[PDB]
Amino acid sequence: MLKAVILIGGPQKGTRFRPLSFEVPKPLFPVAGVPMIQHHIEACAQVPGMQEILLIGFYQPDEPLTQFLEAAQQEFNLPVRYLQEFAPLGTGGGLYHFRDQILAGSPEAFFVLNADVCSDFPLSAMLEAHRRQRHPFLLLGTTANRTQSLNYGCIVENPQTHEVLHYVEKPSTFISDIINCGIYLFSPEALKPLRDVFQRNQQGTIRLEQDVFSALAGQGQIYVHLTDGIWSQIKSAGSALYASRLYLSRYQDTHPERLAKHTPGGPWIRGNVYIHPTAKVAPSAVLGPNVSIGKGVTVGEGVRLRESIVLHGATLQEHTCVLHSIVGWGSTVGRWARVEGTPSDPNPNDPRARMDSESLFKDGKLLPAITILGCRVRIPAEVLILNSIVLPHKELSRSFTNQIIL
Amino acid sequence: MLKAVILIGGPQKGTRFRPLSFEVPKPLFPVAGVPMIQHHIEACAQVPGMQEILLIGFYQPDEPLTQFLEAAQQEFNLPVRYLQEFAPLGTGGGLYHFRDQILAGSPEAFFVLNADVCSDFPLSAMLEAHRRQRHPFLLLGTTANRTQSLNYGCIVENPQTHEVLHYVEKPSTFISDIINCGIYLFSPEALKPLRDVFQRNQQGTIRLEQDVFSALAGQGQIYVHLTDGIWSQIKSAGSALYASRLYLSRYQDTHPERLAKHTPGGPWIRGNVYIHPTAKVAPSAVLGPNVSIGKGVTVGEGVRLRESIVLHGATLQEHTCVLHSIVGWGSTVGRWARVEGTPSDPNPNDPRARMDSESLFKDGKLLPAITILGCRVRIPAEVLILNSIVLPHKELSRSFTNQIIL
Amino acid sequence: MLKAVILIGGPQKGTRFRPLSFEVPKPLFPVAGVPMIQHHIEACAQVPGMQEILLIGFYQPDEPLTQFLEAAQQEFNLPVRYLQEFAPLGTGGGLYHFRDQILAGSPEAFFVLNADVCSDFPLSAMLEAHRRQRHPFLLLGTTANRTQSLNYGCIVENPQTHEVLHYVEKPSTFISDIINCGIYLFSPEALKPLRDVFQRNQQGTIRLEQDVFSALAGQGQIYVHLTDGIWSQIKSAGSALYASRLYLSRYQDTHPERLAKHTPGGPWIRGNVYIHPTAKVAPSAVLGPNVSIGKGVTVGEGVRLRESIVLHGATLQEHTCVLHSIVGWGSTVGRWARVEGTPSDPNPNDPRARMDSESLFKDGKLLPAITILGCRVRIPAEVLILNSIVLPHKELSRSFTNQIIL
Amino acid sequence: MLKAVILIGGPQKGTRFRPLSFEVPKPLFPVAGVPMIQHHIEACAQVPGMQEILLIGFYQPDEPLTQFLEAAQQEFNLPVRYLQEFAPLGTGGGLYHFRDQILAGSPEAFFVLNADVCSDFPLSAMLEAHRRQRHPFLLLGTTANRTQSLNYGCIVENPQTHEVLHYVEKPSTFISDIINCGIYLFSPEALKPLRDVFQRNQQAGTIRLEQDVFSALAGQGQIYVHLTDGIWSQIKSAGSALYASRLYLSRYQDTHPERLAKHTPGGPWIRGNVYIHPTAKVAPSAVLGPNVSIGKGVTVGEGVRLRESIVLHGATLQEHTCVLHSIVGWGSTVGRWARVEGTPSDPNPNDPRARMDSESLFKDGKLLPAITILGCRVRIPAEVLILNSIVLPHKELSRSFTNQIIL
Ligand SMILES: Nc1nc2c(ncn2[C@@H]2O[C@H](COP(=O)(O)OP(=O)(O)O[C@H]3O[C@H](CO)[C@@H](O)[C@H](O)[C@@H]3O)[C@@H](O)[C@H]2O)c(=O)[nH]1
Ligand SMILES: Nc1nc2c(ncn2[C@@H]2O[C@H](COP(=O)(O)OP(=O)(O)O[C@H]3O[C@H](CO)[C@@H](O)[C@H](O)[C@@H]3O)[C@@H](O)[C@H]2O)c(=O)[nH]1
Ligand SMILES: Nc1nc2c(ncn2[C@@H]2O[C@H](COP(=O)(O)OP(=O)(O)O[C@H]3O[C@H](CO)[C@@H](O)[C@H](O)[C@@H]3O)[C@@H](O)[C@H]2O)c(=O)[nH]1
Ligand SMILES: Nc1nc2c(ncn2[C@@H]2O[C@H](COP(=O)(O)OP(=O)(O)O[C@H]3O[C@H](CO)[C@@H](O)[C@H](O)[C@@H]3O)[C@@H](O)[C@H]2O)c(=O)[nH]1
Repeated sequence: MLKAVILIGGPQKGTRFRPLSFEVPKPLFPVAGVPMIQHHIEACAQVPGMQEILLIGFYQPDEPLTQFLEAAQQEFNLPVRYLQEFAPLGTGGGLYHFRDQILAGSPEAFFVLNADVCSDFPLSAMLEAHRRQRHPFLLLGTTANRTQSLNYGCIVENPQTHEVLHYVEKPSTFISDIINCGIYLFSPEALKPLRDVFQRNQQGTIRLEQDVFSALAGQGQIYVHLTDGIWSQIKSAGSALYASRLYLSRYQDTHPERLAKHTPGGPWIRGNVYIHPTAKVAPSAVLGPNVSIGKGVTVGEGVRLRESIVLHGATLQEHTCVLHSIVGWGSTVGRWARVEGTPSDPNPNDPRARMDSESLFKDGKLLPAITILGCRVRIPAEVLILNSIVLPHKELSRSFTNQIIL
Repeated sequence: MLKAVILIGGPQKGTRFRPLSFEVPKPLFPVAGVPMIQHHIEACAQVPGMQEILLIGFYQPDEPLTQFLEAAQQEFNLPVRYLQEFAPLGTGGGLYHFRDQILAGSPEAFFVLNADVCSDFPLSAMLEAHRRQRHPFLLLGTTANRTQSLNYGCIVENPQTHEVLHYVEKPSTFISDIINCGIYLFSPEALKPLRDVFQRNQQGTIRLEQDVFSALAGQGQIYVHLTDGIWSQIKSAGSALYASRLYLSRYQDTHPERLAKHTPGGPWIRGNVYIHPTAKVAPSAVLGPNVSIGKGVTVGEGVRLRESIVLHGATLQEHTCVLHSIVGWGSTVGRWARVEGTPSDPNPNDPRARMDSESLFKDGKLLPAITILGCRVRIPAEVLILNSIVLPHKELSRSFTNQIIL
Repeated sequence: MLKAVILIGGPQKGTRFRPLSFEVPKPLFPVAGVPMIQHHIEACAQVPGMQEILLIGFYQPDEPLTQFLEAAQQEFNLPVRYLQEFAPLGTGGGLYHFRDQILAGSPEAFFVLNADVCSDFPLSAMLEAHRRQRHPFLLLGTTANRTQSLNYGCIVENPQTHEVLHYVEKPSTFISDIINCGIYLFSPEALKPLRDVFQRNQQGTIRLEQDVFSALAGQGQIYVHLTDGIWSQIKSAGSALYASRLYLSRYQDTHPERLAKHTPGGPWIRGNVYIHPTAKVAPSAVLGPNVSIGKGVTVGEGVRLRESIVLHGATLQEHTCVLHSIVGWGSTVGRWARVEGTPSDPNPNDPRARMDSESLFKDGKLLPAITILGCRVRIPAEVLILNSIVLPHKELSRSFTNQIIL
Repeated sequence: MLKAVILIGGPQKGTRFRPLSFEVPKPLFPVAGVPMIQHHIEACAQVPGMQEILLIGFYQPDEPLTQFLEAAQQEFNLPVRYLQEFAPLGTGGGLYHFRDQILAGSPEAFFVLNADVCSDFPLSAMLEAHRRQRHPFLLLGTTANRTQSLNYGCIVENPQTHEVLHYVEKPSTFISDIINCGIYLFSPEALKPLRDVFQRNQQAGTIRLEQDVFSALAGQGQIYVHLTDGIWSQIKSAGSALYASRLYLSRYQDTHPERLAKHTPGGPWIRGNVYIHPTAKVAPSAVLGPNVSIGKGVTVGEGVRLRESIVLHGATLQEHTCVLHSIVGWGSTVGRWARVEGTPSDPNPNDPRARMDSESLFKDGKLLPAITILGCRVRIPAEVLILNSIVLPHKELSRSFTNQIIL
């Protein structure tokens, strides 16, 4: 018997992902058609013997969250429950504070998953290593580029014994090539170190990486497990496009019916394209690679979309070109209007990619990134939105280039 | 009998050059301690025979606005009402649509005041000139620079009879130096030409400057009353701060009990400083020139505040320096933290410089201006915020420079 | 060219519709599957030459209302605008205040409807009756029971010239059999008497029935039109069920595809039943007469529904019996539960029908009426709810009988 | 060092026997001028060595609750924290789930309080009688009527050793003459039996305190009683809220003699015990009867009679109104010559120990006459009578209603 704990953030952790997030929490953002935590829930429900799934966060319950829970319970034939912390307790304080709800039923091991990561989720292979070793902490890790590894948690391991010799969290200088994926496997004895940290804080927030993983490393408690599958973290609004591309390329092996076929009677389609069944697409339109269409989306007659997410309720009139952009809920694009962005993804393996910054401006000028359109944005006809971020419920009158429209 | 009509805007029409407040309406933004239209309401209540005050604008009636109306009605002992347009009808369209509510009671004349101007309001002088000549339109006029005049509406007049011979609205070329100040006096005959404009629109929305003033100019219907006192327009954040400086310097002649005295036992005050009675300022704090403190603000030990505006409920901890910045309500600044902005101001060599306002991006580069902190923004300890706009409900963790922090 | 003005109420008028008015506004409550003003809009759009439909009411434009406007414009190919009053101006004060928007384009005539009536809407026949006489006010009137006529406004008419000699609004004692149907037809200078009332109020709210109709009665200005078609008014929660019965019986003449077919595969159907296409009904279920089913409704095995409205999102489990009840949005009825009401139709021809007081209690006992279940009300298994009103977001544990659950 | 735990409820678990507060949460409803739990917090401030106050309950945190928390924190010089359960965990499950936050700082004993009781709060006397024997559970208990004790939880006590031998929760038959107050004193080891109950459930983690812990440990030397004679009623419905406001206003003359309004011949006429907020503007022709509370910003007109009422903040009574036995919600307006009346059931006058029972809305399928509730922003027109009636919020009336619930 195993269960899974998905750490979703609160409303403050979603402020980095703020322009898109006003309408819905960051874990309920539709990445490649389905919500972000739904990939985690589905990959946990595909594991044999999963009894329950608990979501630990400090979001207040509203209709999006509980509607998602009521949908996912009947979809995956599993109880999906939401435990709410009273305060922001850190990454590990929420795991320790709900220890009775986690250990209820006495599970043999429980997974712990960050909500922001888009990954392969090879939970079965981690389970087959964990049944071989039966050790308190198992960490999914992956190799990253030497300049990109400084932003993630670095793990120095011994290659023969698969054990964390050392752990440094977001180091200033180079430590190791392997990074922490943010997916862990916990034994039931793994709540015994966390408890000690709680006692040390009184003589009630526990950060899992900086307190548990750093001190426990090298003493035989923490073991690594390396995957070579796809991994990325969704920390910003423009990283959701790259994670959606990763999921749409992953979709061939898992869900071949989700990607749209070419359909020579219907709209021309190149690359991997997800189209929702409710979405009305004109047959004159062509959809380039890595494109997701939401439910109830009307796409006009002659429209080009490439590397773009069109959220649900949005409306694209005819003759428009949308490259590298996220069109929010109910947003309207007038005819002959181009909405462009420049490609930029975390891409830890790659050296060219600009690494994580909360800044967004280099020296008083906006960095080239993914164009975001918030909720209910009315773009007029024959107008260009290039490299630009538009706040919700804003109608534009002329063409904006490289600006944030407040 | 006279009433006065204040043209408060709508939410879309504000389109702030720097957003002084993301969550409160622009006409309720506290300039020099009291809300922006409370200056208009008070200067209108000083005029003899003022029966009523109307506010025309298409804001939806949120409880802050109605609560302000509750306060102002019993403060000035005048009925203050809010008439909401059904749609954005333009500057003069809302006057014509609500002609039955303004004309009821048969006023002798009625004022029309823009909500965004910060002025002397010499309404009695305009009333004396209007009682002398009884002409239908009276316009306040001010003298401006040759470069700065292209932003306002220029007025060419006959200098002897003080009648407008030509009017032009934001011209591309230089026309005249006198600018319209957004303060007018309307005789009851003056709703008759507006009606004429409405019929030409059928062959809804009437722009008062472009359709009434710029068409009837020279035909003996529009007269300009020149004036001398302080005038600025509250378009952006920096112009709001400069208007607050103008009102704090004006307070010496009218409300000497509003400015904080020197008070050697309490906190140090240089220059003109408004401190609310409910705000508790530590006696080691020193508040520089042109500083407004709101209700419930707890300015800590050792704080320096220069050229700032602190909204209600913000807390500043020990040893913090706040220069040229607007602090949103409920915001927390940690100890040794510095919030700085750049005062664009007005030229010191120009004879009549009117302090222009620029919309956030010079030529595709973000320009340095007043630092805006949103509502409930937590600035952490020992950190620097420089030339930044911080969106609400965001807790920072590192120093930011020349950035819009989403 | 004709126009049509529908006086939807405000939030003050929907209070007599409280259980169902907490979630949606009153004019958007679905009567016989479609919203209450959709019947008005479709019967006005079937009239040839109709240009525009205006809705006058002091509701705030919430996203349900604006979403209905956007949907109705593209459904009926007719522009539907919503003109919002600044204050509650009565039945005719809003018609006078928006006179320029109503008379825009010089329409030949414009209908005036009340949003709460449920009727045949024979606007074509009223137009043909209008075009011969060409009089300012054309009133629709029907025959009613002498007991029931004291609740509606009464019209004493001349049989020879079809003219209102006498009008009494809500009479104490009996005056005439004919009652006002709440549908009017207005000629262009019929707004000229209305203006006179405004001037008489200056020594501006205009009640249309008491100030205009009762004053102009007998002066040759008001004319009657007599109808035999179906008519009811929806003033209360239980009146919407009777109006749904009348509209489902009217559907056979106009929209025979909306009624559900008997269906060998489908649930046994007697009488008039509307089922939405998205709704899912088990084959063992049986839906009796006058039953409307909303979208997304899951009806379990062996359910019996008779004279009930099941709004959208509601789930009824197995073997449940529901009679004379209104099931709220997302309200859940557990298995074997019986939700029963007693029929209290308004029915102005019927002599023993109730007076439609808003009292709901006779002498401390709740009168038998329709069983309203609020929005998101969960009913447990094997629990009877008889003649009750359940407020929204409630969860019950035991059987209630003749009670308001607060 | 002590701390105190106040078990405020949640929205659903109340099931208010008369729906007094349609949008203000039940702990924050003002009883005798200040909020209902503030009387707890004030009393918990007077105990020496009191560190913290924890409010455990499953209301979502929003503006009225957190505004009250900030105001009470800066007023009483105490840290007041709100701990929120994820689900309704019941009376003892709240104390078990948040046990790390309760035991932090190692308190020597902690008080547990029901939030709906209006009481004397004799916390220091309980503390002395606890320190003499040092036992895990100490229960405040009072004497009650023989037929009225079936609503409360009854306690069978040994008179010599002051120990419970049998606790029954809301019994049908008669059990004992002593009832549980809802004020408890817990040892640090008092969380040790609670854990046992949690383990017994594993062979939503919800522990009812009174039915599991107290009815299991009874007669084993764990639970002891403390008998008091001071004032006690439980604020379950609206009528008991008026009676609790009366008890607190009569008790105010010892603790807070400055809160009751004086007779003040220059100001309004006052008989009985009246609380008047400083912001409230009352004309001098108004005469305010006994047991009347006035919230902040209330403008009471000329000639207004107010008897046995509670007027929440921002209400407006125009001239010549008469308001008896009713609760006027916040922001609501009553026009001139309008009479708003109710009927107070009270306690039996003959019975020697009679407490107010909070009857439900319906006696026998019919509405029983009780206190008149006006919701918030209710506009009562001029010259109209509301009698024994409940008006839902944001309603405008035009005629006189009697014995009705107006939706
Ligand atoms: N319950 C709870 N959950 C939280 C909290 N704070 C964050 N979470 C969730 O915890 C996960 C990570 O939290 P972060 O603090 O934002 O860490 P990070 O900057 O994203 O980096 C972590 O994950 C990376 C991979 O995504 C790792 O590479 C890195 O080492 C570290 O583990 C996210 O799902 C976040 O929503 C909290 O206070 N309480
Ligand atoms: N009711 C209503 N009011 C409006 C609307 N649009 C603007 N207002 C209000 O009308 C005032 C001026 O509107 P603008 O159209 O933005 O004028 P401007 O660019 O600011 O310049 C005007 O004022 C200057 C001084 O402030 C003048 O110098 C200039 O001539 C012009 O009149 C502002 O307070 C604005 O809030 C509207 O559609 N409806
Ligand atoms: N815009 C606006 N609409 C209003 C207002 N007040 C009422 N309405 C709308 O006006 C219509 C009737 O208003 P009532 O005042 O409640 O009249 P009534 O009790 O329904 O009786 C009227 O209608 C009956 C049939 O519906 C008639 O039988 C009767 O004669 C009378 O005309 C309803 O659609 C209501 O929503 C208002 O202040 N503003
Ligand atoms: N944290 C939390 N608190 C709760 C919960 N449910 C109720 N409370 C609070 O616990 C207190 C009592 O809970 P009840 O279950 O309603 O008990 P009761 O019917 O009022 O009777 C109790 O109190 C009486 C006197 O107040 C006692 O006579 C009786 O013995 C019993 O203890 C009230 O403050 C209630 O708000 C809950 O699920 N979680």
